[PDB]
Amino acid sequence: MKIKNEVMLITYPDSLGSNLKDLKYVLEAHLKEVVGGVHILPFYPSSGDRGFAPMDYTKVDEPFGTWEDIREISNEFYTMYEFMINHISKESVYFKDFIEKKEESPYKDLFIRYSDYWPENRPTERDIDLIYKRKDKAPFIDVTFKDGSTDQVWCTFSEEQIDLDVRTEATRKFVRETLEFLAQQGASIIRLDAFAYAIKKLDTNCFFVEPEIWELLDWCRDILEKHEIVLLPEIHEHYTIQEKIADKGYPVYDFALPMLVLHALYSGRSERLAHWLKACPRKQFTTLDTHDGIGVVDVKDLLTEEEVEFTVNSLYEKGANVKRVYSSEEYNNYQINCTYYSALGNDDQAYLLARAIQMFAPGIPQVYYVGLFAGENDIELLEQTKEGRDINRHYYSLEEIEKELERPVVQELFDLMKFRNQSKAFDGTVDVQTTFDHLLKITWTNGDSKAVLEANLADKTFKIYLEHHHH
Repeated sequence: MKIKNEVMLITYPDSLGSNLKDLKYVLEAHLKEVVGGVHILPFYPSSGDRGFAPMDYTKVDEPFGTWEDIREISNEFYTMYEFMINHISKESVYFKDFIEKKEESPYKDLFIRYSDYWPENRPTERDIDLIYKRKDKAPFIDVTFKDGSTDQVWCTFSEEQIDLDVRTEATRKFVRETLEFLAQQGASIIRLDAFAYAIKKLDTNCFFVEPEIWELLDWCRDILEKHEIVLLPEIHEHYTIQEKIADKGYPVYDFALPMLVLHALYSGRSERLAHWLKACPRKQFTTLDTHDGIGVVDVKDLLTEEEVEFTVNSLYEKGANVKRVYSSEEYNNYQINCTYYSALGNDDQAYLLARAIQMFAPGIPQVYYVGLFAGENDIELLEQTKEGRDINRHYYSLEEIEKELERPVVQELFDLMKFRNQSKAFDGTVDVQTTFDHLLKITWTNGDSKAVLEANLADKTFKIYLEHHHH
């Protein structure tokens, strides 16, 4: 199914019932009106980071179901699957073949060896300090080959995740074939996880390295264009990097909206949110919640330092069942572990207003499954796992879902989503206005049709208006 200008669900393969068969039942039985698309988070066999250390793209991890189950969901909903362009599991056949056969491995060129990458008398202390690091150490792990020789391989994230070398014909063949395989399982979008990390180059920070990153993105886009599949480069960065990707014609994520909407609702102010809604790229995937925590670095310069501090303290002070310790190292964590609904104090009025803003914001709205069901902080699972992120990764039963559908806030959110999916106005052009300091008007116009949101951020009341003029 081709991408449409309709809400996309974000879910785990096993978070809505048990597996992909349950996911398909929940979509067809409850969600046909309210989502046109589904982002299934990585469902390949993985050796860590719940899907983000994949071993093999050519199979569905057996507990979730099969590729056939994914294909049936693709027939009714436009689908987004993940490709990890930056790295693959140490538990992959590809890496295990490299450790065994070394120079005789057909997969040796998929990985970046320290001995091969650094010229003589390098790296210097400066070389290592220049690298944008996500941990305290240089981004390398030791390996021992079968033949007893030793080296280091580039490793950006966890020791489960070995970086691919996108400079080599071997990596290009792996990526090309995987993108072709994913194209053939019905994807309308491919999300490129951590794509900004994929370029390693001497005398650079190895982060969003120009011009090579444009070569890499265009090369992938070229492979998918022939199937009318969209490439979605995923980055959590300053909004100027989103603007630069959008300039090269790609869709981007709006990871700024979540904190801009929290700040607007806590402060009762429309100014910062109206600025972003006017200036943001028109081709984007908007978010309040994702599978991850609420991102604060993403809203840098779109709120002042004091506005960010006020918003983070409002979340902890007004949030429903949220503690500072849940986003500390005690729970394995700048991102805040909190459901969006619990971030607004489980306030139905403020939450619906947040979702109405999201529906009217430039882009395709993405609705994380926990937010779909106005999910509150899962303290039970958080304590069971000690994963801070789990506060916002509740596992719903089919029975639990049937009960969530009876909440007025959930029924009201479904009506909002159906309206955003059905109303021609959203396929037109958008006009943003503010009156005084607390009011926000968003008008979509498409020919004889106009859709309007009038929101008072101070009293959290709002009006939705649709008209068809026939003259």
